[PDB]
Amino acid sequence: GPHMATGQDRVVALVDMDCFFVQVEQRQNPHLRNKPCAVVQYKSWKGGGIIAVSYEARAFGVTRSMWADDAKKLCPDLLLAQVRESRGKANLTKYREASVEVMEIMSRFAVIERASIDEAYVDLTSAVQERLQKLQGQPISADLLPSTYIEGLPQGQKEGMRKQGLFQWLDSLQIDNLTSPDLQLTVGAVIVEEMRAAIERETGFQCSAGISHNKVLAKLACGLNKPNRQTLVSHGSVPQLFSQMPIRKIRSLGGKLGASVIEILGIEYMGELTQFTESQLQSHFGEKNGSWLYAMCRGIEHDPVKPRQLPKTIGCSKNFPGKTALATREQVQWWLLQLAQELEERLTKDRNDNDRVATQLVVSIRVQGDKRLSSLRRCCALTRYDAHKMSHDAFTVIKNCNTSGTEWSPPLTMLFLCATKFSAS
DNA sequence: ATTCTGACGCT
Ligand SMILES: Nc1nc2c(ncn2[C@H]2C[C@H](O)[C@@H](COP(=O)(O)NP(=O)(O)OP(=O)(O)O)O2)c(=O)[nH]1
Ligand SMILES: [Mg+2]
Ligand SMILES: [Mg+2]
Repeated sequence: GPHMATGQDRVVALVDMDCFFVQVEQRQNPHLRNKPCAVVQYKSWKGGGIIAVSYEARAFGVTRSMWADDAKKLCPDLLLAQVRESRGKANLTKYREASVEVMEIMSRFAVIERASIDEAYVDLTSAVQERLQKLQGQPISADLLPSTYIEGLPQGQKEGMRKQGLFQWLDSLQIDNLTSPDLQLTVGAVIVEEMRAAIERETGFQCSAGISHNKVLAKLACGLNKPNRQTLVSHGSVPQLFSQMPIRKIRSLGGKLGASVIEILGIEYMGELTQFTESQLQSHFGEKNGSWLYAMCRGIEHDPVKPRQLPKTIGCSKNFPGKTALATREQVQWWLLQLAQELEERLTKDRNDNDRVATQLVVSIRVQGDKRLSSLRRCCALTRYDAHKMSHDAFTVIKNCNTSGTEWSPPLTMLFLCATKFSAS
């Protein structure tokens, strides 16, 4: 009753760019705009692996993790843009720099947690208060929410339903109560519209947004109405929302843990978790997960918006599947050098931009036939931004995996250098 | 033979 907290204290938004790499390519090459198009890596093996698909191409069934040669079978007019290759590997620089454009705009409005290359979380709690005070009891007009969906509304053409649902919501709002959580989400949603307009005016990129009370619901909400739309998931929309929402759709339940929840408990949808006591959930899934499941299926999550705009690591990786696996000493050195040279270029730029230095170098490898994704992971000290030292140090730290009696055995199916443990500079 | 990352938990 009066003492059960409900997790309505914060306003949090999740903003995610629509088909991000495709839009980066469509801004640069106007011929790709408004066409079925995808972004690939490499081109020789089945036309390249697709990692970004425009919404026009998706109408034909083109998805991520698909080979371009297969996508062409579904979509014969599909236009492909290729990630830049450097030193024999894919080079994601253009998208990381495009991401920085976006993150810097978002950060003018509020503190953001960079959650991926194309998405950040936003804590709007303070911005909403400041804004609620400025409005001075003034009602909120649908004109301020031109692209907002209210989840679960209307109740009782797509743009027609959106406006109906928005009118119903706005009509019910108690505008004189500066502490009502629904009012705060609505105001949060006004700011997100502003944030999304500034991103498009200043980058040309379009995006979607989720507006709710915590990071997990904002993320879920963000996908309900992509593309170029934002969605407000209110505390009261949760029971209906979760009653048919598959467990796997919730961030962090998409894998094994969500599968064990499904299998142990004999359930399918998020809302079914509410029938289990916290202790029961803790008993099956641990004290942390259990507490987090007991609260999450009621729409409650306390994970904070971390004030972190920059990555914590900087990493370079290349897979070597199949017969291309590295089998010689010279080969493993040349690719450590290729990896280290990109890492160095990235690091020197990070130091100059962000006033910091990485202090630890992590080397990860895979050998052929090793079931695991990493056959080994070892760290050494990262004392100089010198590619030749880093690659040499990576070799020193993995050379005892070779079993050869100049040859390399087992052949390596993955090299991976990561710079970590940043310190101010 | 999607590949290339990046966060964060567990022990
Ligand atoms: N190298 C690599 N890049 C990837 C991979 N997956 C995605 N990317 C790249 C390409 C993606 O643009 C971006 C991740 O953004 P998302 O939210 O996952 N997808 P998007 O923005 O395309 O579509 P929408 O958000 O509208 O659903 O990173 C991958 O496995 N590998
Ligand atoms: Mg995206
Ligand atoms: Mg994303």
